[PDB]
Amino acid sequence: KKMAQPSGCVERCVVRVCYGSTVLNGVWLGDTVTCPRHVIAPSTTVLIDYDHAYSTMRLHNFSVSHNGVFLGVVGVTMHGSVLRIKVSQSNVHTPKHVFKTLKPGDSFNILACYEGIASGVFGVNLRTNFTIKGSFINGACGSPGYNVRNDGTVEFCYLHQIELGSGAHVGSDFTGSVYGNFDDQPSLQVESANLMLSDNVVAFLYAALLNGCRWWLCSTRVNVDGFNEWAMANGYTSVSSVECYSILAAKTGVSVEQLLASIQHLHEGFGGKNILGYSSLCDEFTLAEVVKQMYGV
Amino acid sequence: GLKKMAQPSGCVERCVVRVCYGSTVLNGVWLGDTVTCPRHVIAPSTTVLIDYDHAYSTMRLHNFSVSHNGVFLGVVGVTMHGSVLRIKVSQSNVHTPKHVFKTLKPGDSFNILACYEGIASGVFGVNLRTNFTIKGSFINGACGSPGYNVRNDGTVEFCYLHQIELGSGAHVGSDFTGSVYGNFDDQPSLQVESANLMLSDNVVAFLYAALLNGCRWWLCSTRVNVDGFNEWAMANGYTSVSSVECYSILAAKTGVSVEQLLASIQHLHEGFGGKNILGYSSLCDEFTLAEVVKQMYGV
Ligand SMILES: COc1cccc2[nH]c(C(=O)N[C@@H](CC(C)C)C(=O)N[C@@H](C[C@@H]3CCNC3=O)C(=O)COP(=O)(O)O)cc12
Ligand SMILES: COc1cccc2[nH]c(C(=O)N[C@@H](CC(C)C)C(=O)N[C@@H](C[C@@H]3CCNC3=O)C(=O)COP(=O)(O)O)cc12
Repeated sequence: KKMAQPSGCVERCVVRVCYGSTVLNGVWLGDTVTCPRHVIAPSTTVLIDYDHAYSTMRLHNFSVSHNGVFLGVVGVTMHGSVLRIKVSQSNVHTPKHVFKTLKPGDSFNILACYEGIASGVFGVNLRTNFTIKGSFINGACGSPGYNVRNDGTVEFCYLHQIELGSGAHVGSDFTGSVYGNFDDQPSLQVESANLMLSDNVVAFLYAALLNGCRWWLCSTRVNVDGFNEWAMANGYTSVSSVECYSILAAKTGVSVEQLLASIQHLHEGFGGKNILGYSSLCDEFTLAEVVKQMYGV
Repeated sequence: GLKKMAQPSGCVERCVVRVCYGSTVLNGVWLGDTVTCPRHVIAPSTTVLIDYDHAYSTMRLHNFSVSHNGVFLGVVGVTMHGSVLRIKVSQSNVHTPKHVFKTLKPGDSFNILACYEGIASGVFGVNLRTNFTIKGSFINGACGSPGYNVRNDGTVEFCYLHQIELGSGAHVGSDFTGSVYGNFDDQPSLQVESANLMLSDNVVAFLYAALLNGCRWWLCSTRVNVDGFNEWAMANGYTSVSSVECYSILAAKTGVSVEQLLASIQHLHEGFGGKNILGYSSLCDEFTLAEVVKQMYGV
């Protein structure tokens, strides 16, 4: 089961940012509100010149609010695709936090927001083309993505920015870099084709083994350099490392190399059969996710 | 694009507590000066059918331990109501949200806050199936994890407390009155659920989603009426369709009637024959109408 980590710590950090007639979400940490620079753009169909929109900017055009309650804007700086809006009071519900840049294969959580209010929470994976499969409509921009580490530290890593012509979603980190360097402009960009995250598929077959599902298991083995060479030719990523699968291979007796071979055979399809109710290989769950949901670690 | 989501969990996170009796531990929900929790926590360690009326009579308050975020609460009294206990504590939860208690019906969607030792670790949306079970993810210690919904007015509906995992892996809970959904027992025995029925109302919503995303290779021009479909749905593992007109918002945007979609379900019954609908290779009943219209239009 795909899960999101709980969002209360992040809910208190989501504000409403208004510039003229355009509204989106921002993230209030200390006395800074970070939001997509789309909010200062003019209503036009052309490509936006953001340097010019920044220069002709009026601080009194801003309206930043938390649950119907208005914060005073002190200043605004521009960093890549985001704005840093300094305000006259710090957020007293600021959680202990860091900023981290996601890597393809990472999982995290979206808190989907509209006019500064959370409406929904779900776990996503950052894909190898640096997009996610989320759900957003108009207004969602600035919805944050986060992870909660074991110590309680929240990692802020995503601010929603665009939905591509394909439907895949794209945002930036809090430095202002867009993931995959997509343009926060109204132009059709076509993302490159998604690879299966071989690490997640391996986690899922181990999950299959712990659930007593073994009809698919190959007796034979293929090693890492062999698998990765085959991966580059078949819409799959390289496998990370065998040692980091230790806790799942200990509990199962089945080495990673055995599942790599099983991925080559089952690549051709199942033949009407299931594997945990799925009819194709599952890209969806990482190893950490598999491990926390069967063992609580 | 349909993504199974949970409603925000923050207001529920402040009501979760650790409830301990002797050495046994589970979770509960603290509202006002009451903590509700499964009565299993006062069971004795004995592999036979628990005598809950006797274990209640031998119960001793000082054996209870109830804490929020490590901060312990004093128990003042305990009463048993079906399969849950109501524990009175000597201070009120200041973060008690406006709330009611609702019993779910088959087909209802709601949200689980998966909890262990009084700390939330995960949140997800679920649908109550026709066999009064849910497909969730829980390990030992999760008992008492709450199920909830948030109404448009901001009222949290508390509706579920996790009790048991059946041999098949499906999950059963109780509501806050103490009733177990499906009249399952909260005993370490072997009970077997009935076969699950595909939720026809959600398959209709799902097929509407597919049309609004431009996936319509499956679409039937044939119409079958509600009566005809309900009769067919019996013999093939689907529920009846409740109504038609609640989809009118979608019928208008696609030009397709509900009767075409029910003919399409009979036509799509076996499988898709290689093709897919929104990447799904068989019919999908995860999303309700309300989910589809909200995620796609914000209503
Ligand atoms: C020719 O043009 C295109 C061609 C092909 C693909 C394209 N894609 C985009 C795009 O995505 N454009 C951003 C605006 C840019 C300037 C950042 C946007 O629309 N973001 C939404 C979130 C979206 C709303 C629907 N689902 C979401 O995820 C906001 O939330 C904020 O914009 P608004 O709130 O509507 O003002 C334009 C475009
Ligand atoms: C032994 O005969 C059986 C035969 C076949 C299937 C069976 N299933 C159950 C059952 O489910 N038993 C309840 C206890 C009582 C109410 C009977 C239980 O195990 N609940 C777990 C959650 C469960 C645990 C794993 N996944 C979950 O969802 C907690 O909530 C924490 O319980 P503990 O921490 O271990 O005290 C007994 C049984």
